[PDB]
Amino acid sequence: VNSFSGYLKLTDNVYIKNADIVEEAKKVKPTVVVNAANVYLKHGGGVAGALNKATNNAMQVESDDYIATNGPLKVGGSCVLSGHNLAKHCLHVVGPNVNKGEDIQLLKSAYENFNQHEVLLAPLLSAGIFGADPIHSLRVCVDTVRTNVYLAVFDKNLYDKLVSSFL
Ligand SMILES: O=C(O)C[C@H](NC(=O)c1ncnc2[nH]ccc12)c1ccncc1
Repeated sequence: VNSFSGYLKLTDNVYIKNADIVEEAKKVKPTVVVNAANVYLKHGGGVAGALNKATNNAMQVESDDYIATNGPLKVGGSCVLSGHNLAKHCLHVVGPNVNKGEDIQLLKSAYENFNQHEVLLAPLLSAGIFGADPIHSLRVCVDTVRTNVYLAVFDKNLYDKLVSSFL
């Protein structure tokens, strides 16, 4: 049993809700919130910009120290950092940016990072400003993630479309 409320169960392990991930995180305080990161951990917009804003920029300060020490992430890769006031941990995951020419096959690799955590609150990877097809992202999620994932879809129109077209 956990504190996630109002989700539709899609499969044994995937749950979906029309919600702002920032508001879900503040309410639930999950063990792991997933950030839709870029390789530089520059949290400017979308999920990342909004999460960072909700930490009063502490996420960005921590991230800049991480990059100064370790260099950029790989597309399809991840790192675990603090969840600040939003979660115990933040799993920063880099999905491919279709607007950067990045290989959509890396979306599966990106979702594989979720399997290192028993339960996660997450956005739809590579959706929104990353330019990928969100219907495809949900399918890859369902076919890749085996741990328990609670997906927060911001746009109600998209949520309704993802549910109604789900096989
Ligand atoms: O979930 C979607 O609808 C895709 C994408 N989502 C996000 O950017 C997104 N998803 C979940 N919590 C969020 N909080 C702030 C942004 C954010 C989108 C948000 C709006 N307008 C267009 C796309």
